[PDB]
Amino acid sequence: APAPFADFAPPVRPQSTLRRAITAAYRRPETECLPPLVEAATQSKEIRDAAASTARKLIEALRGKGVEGLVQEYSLSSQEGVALMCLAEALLRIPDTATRDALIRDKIADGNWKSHLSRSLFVNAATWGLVVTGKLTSTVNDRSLAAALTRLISRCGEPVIRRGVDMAMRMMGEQFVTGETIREALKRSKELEEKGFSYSYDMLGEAATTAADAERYYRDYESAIHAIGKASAGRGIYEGPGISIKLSALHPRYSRAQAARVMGELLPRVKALALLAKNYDIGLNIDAEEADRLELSLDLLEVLCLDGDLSGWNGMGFVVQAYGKRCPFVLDFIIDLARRSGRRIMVRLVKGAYWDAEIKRAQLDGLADFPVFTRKIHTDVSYIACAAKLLAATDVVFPQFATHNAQTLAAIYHMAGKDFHVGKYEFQCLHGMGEPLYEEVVGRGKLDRPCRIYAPVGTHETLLAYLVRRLLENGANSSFVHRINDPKVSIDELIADPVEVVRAMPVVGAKHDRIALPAELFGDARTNSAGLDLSNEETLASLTEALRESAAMKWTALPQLATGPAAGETRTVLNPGDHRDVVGSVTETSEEDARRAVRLAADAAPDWAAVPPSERAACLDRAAELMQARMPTLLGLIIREAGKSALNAIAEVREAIDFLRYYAEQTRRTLGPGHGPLGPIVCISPWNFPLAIFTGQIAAALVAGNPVLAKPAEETPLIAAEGVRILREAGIPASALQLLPGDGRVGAALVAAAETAGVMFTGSTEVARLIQAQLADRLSPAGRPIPLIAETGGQNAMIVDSSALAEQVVGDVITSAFDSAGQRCSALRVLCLQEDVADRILTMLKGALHELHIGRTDRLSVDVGPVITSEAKDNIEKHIERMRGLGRKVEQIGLASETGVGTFVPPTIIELEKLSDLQREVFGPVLHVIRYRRDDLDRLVDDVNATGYGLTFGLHTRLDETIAHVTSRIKAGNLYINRNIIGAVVGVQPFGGRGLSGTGPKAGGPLYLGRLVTTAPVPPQHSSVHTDPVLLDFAKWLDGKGARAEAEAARNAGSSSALGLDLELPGPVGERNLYTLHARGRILLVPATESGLYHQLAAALATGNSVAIDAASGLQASLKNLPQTVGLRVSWSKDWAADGPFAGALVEGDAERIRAVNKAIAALPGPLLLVQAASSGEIARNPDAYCLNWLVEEVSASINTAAAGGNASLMA
Amino acid sequence: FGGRGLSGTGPKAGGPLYLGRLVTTAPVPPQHSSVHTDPVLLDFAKWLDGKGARAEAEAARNAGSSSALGLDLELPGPVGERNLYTLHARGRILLVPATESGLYHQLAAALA
Amino acid sequence: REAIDFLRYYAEQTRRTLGPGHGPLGPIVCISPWNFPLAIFTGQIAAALVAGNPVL
Ligand SMILES: *[C]/[C]=[C]/N1=C2[C]=C([C])C([C])=[C]C2=N([C][C]([O])[C]([O])[C]([O])[C]OP([O])(=O)OP([O])(=O)O[C][C]2O[C](N3[C]=NC4=C3N=[C]N=C4[N])[C]([O])[C]2[O])C2=C1C(=O)[N]C(=O)[N]2
Ligand SMILES: NC(=O)c1ccc[n+]([C@@H]2O[C@H](COP(=O)([O-])OP(=O)(O)OC[C@H]3O[C@@H](n4cnc5c(N)ncnc54)[C@H](O)[C@@H]3O)[C@@H](O)[C@H]2O)c1
Ligand SMILES: [Mg+2]
Repeated sequence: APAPFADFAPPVRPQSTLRRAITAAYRRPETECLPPLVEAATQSKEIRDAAASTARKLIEALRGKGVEGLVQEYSLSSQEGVALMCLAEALLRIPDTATRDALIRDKIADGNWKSHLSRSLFVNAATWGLVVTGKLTSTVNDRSLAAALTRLISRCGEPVIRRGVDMAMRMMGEQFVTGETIREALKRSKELEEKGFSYSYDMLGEAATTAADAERYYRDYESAIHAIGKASAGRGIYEGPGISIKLSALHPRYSRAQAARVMGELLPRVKALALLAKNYDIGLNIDAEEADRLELSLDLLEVLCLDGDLSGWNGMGFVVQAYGKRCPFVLDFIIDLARRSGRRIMVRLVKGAYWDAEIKRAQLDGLADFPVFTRKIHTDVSYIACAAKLLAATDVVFPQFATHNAQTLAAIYHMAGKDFHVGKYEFQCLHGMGEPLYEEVVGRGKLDRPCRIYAPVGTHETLLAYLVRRLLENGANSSFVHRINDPKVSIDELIADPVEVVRAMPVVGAKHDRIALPAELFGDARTNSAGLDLSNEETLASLTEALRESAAMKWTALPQLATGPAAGETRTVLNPGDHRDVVGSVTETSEEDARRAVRLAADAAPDWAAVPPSERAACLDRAAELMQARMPTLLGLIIREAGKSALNAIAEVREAIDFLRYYAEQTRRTLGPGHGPLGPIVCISPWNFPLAIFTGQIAAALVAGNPVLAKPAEETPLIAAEGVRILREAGIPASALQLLPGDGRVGAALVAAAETAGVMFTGSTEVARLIQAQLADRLSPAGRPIPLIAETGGQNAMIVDSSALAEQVVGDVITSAFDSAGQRCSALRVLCLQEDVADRILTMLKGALHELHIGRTDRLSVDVGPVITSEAKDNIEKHIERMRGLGRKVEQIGLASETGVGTFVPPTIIELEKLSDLQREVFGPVLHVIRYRRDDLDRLVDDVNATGYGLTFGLHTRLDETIAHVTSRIKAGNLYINRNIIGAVVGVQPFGGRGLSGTGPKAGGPLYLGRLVTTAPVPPQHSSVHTDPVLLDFAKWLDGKGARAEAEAARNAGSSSALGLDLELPGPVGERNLYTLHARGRILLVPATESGLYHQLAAALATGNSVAIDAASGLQASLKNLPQTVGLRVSWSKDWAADGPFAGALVEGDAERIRAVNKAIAALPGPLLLVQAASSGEIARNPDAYCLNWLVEEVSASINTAAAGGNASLMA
Repeated sequence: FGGRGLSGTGPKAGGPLYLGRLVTTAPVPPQHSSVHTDPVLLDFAKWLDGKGARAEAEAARNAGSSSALGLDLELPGPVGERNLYTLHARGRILLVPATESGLYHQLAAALA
Repeated sequence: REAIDFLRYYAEQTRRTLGPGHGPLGPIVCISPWNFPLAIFTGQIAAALVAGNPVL
């Protein structure tokens, strides 16, 4: 039996002093990074003057010397230019030239281009938009482009099509790539090699998602090395061409979490390529990628440079990124490695290509700081400082200064001085971008310094995959290439010395003013929770010890009544991934003590309600600080008790911290003396988010002034008991928060107890239906229904069309379906693939499936942990075998023998024929796949809605028409565009669904606290200037019937309604997070009086709903001669169960009438209904008798606006 | 400029639909598109699909896409003013069909 | 000013749209009110003309 966390994340090798100094700088404050870089980058006034003159001379040459001319000749708008290039791209996909010209002449030019050209013409329009406009739009307005294409063809005919085709052919065959194949690229390299340039070839491709794709990239590199080495023909590593590789192309799990696989499987592949480069004596450069791959790549560089089989060859090269805070320390490590190995490492200094992505990633992960600078000028100073370090070590490394910035170039040219020989150092540039600049550098007639051109190689399909990066770079106002073209910027501004500009700043190295540190994402509202960097060796080493120590603690959970801990039946709590690992002990609550706890809560309710809301919120904030400080220990418990990986557990604790701080702030924004608490609230929580949802419900209830009976899931009582301990330490009195461990009997006994004033339930729909039935008997002392928040299961779909990027889709599907072994309510259950791309994506998906590591979760390398119990395993497996028995194709990962000691289900893909093949939620790692024809998209959305669930939903598309269509027709609470559908963030994606998925209001949203008090407050930002027009028609109808008071109340409801609220919530860069209020659907009205009916109808119509009115009320004659607009919204129901599903209900009557109706409503099939009831007298006295908060439906939508490959907003 | 009802047939003078009325085949005006698809059009297309009216369902989907209903633009003009231009439904269209297929095509155009 | 703007606007809209498949109707009769005696007069005529129609 392995000791817990004994092998959590051991580093590849012991960290040397030089390696440790790299790690120490990972997220160093920007003000601390800059001063040493300023000093190292300082040059004499003579040199600065000479560099400025050289820079000015280069820039004057640049300014003194395609698509734009085409746009001009045919008077094209921007959209027409983009549409034309998309058409040209499509026509070039026709291989035969004569066939293409015939299609152009006879079919395209003469009329309908649409009739002749499963994939939108405009799939790559974001790229062409960058080419035409210099601006990035993350999605494509495909209806605008279609109109523009029709317009331009009808106006200009075949000549403009011919010119667009020839332009696209030149750009895609000669400008974006040096050649389509390595042979073609080598042929086209001779011209500039004869002038003194050299080449490094980049076999374009995506990062590997599968073993097969990594093997394909390997054979592509190997074949390119042969062609390059044959062409090099003994010219050597400086004069002759070389190759550049990206490590992520060569292994599908290139990450620190999979370090052992990287060293075991990726390293030999790089070695084999390096051995071939050695035999031909060409350069082989390792390109630099995301910041969390930097230090991992150093372990590969170390082993390769120490491997005697590669000795005698100085061609191994390595990129370092000057925008990274570790860059000078990385260079110290590399220079020392070069000395130790005796290999003259070729070091390519770049500024860095992932800037926007690094900012977004650090914010999402809640880390202390960025791993890159945030002011562009800091990167420039870093680059020059690092060049000074490299130029002092040319005996042991070969510096390669990759830049298109003439000021950067000039500064280094003069820094390097007058002594030069080929092999001392070189410059580098990108094909088709740097030739103008370096034609003023290479050659005895210029500066007589060599330049190596980085040459992309690949077909048109491969090039379009990630061309947005370079184009977005050259279009950013900070980019030299953009500024060199901007007439509004002078040469003086372009030759400004960044070293002296930074030195003279009032605070040297201050963070960019307009970029939020992750902790400050929400500004003054609240402090963001902090995460942990699992790529940081210091963090991993510290976490290893804290996690081990957490496994040595004697975790217990006891019935913590107001009077003290109670005795009960005690049993062990076992690790679901290894039942030999005893995590702790739980004493469960007798039904007698559960009922006693409710009585003690009722007795203590006045004392807790009298704690002012601000001080209740202070308790929540103190609990958040405690959980943040205790996160490492909490991680260890969650990992072992609940089957979570370290990443899952960090997200779990962060979410609890965010709940505490969000509900505290929402309290400070809203709660006053008139928002009286309900009374004792029973909080019943699921096993699968055993700290986050547990904490969220309890915190909300407590901060609203209610004492809480906390009933955690029987599977996960320990982390629950620890959360209660933290809340009590933070100042929640024992009488206000009682913990009652146990199974559903304890939950049921709490729900049924006389003094229970409200219930907050998260769990299965079936259990919620049992609680709904138990509460249907019950009324408050005021004679009103006991409020129930019931947040339940999902049957969550993702729709993928042929414009989506397969690698992006597969990553988001793998994460959404199999993270936490599918044991998220948000998990992806049904993937819907457009038929034209289904086979390719499915093959990639199955390949990615088999790269997952399943096992006990106290190892960083484990991706997918166990299912929670043997019963859950049996239920999931029964479903899989039923599907297999029907002949459906089933793909499963093989499980390791070690899983036998726990309860594991392998990640599984099941190919279905129809969405109706699924019956109920299968809460496990089981992804179902269905295919659809594009014309059937609307019917597919119907099919998704038809399950009756409505929790999470994903859409992958680049096409605005498809976004608008799908998002307007889908009925789900949490929408996600071009991203995964999991990990909703508190106050950013307020979380919760509709139908069988929930009553609402959403947890982590602004309507939540208002449900836990007798009179709901007005939430922040909660209003709408829009008035429902059917409500307005009804108010006029009422005035025509003489019902003057009801017409006034109807108009007031129309104004009070927040239907149409449409907000963007603050969050991370690279994402737009939207929150909107919609109609719920059809509301069941059960009136008793005419005026009651009018008030009910006004409330329902003002919030956008239709209604079904109880025909047994006998009030038909009160609604004669309705306007057709109102009649369209009104039906009469004799059999309520036949006319559903409803989305809520309004009831009028005395207490016993309300009780009877509530029993009838609870018996309706399908979704739990949020019921509001009032007496006739209450309707007359209280305009808010029916609260409009609960008659609208919240919808959250999260759009990944970086999905096109970059962040347009941050480029400015 | 131009109105509806007793005030005009349209298209508006000084607007982008105007010239297209004065030729036998109207062009696609500048900026004339919409990403929104009428939901009743979508339901009509599915109904046509179920009946096997394949040409008509295709015509309906094409009308749904090329319709500029929902266009909502800000036009360039002076500072201190916002000048908006939007395309709404006309209202109720009189349909005078002769054949079943003609009626389906008329319905597609009107619903879209 | 309005007459000038009609002229230049329909000129530009023509440059943005009209090609060989956008055939003219033929003779167009332009009947105008007294109250905008140059602006609407010019606008209707200019549009019909630039669309390729002779005007009465
Ligand atoms: C595959 C890969 C590749 N590589 C390379 C190579 C070569 C030869 C070259 C030339 C390049 C490359 N890359 C890219 C780089 O990095 C960059 O990006 C470019 O180059 C640009 O730079 P330049 O020319 O220098 O320009 P400028 O303009 O001067 O600059 C720009 C830059 O900056 C920065 N930023 C911006 N913004 C900002 C910044 N920072 C801070 N803050 C702020 N706000 C950035 O960086 C930009 O970019 C590459 C490579 C590799 O390998 N890796 C990488 O990463 N990259
Ligand atoms: N909508 C959401 O936000 C959300 C979030 C997480 C999980 N869920 C759902 O939760 C389910 C998985 O969690 P689970 O397995 O712990 O759910 P569950 O329904 O099996 O149990 C949830 C809680 O109800 C209690 N319970 C069982 N019977 C009860 C009864 N008769 N009366 C009162 N309480 C009773 C349990 O002890 C537990 O504390 C999934 O269906 C998942 O989709 C929903
Ligand atoms: Mg259960």
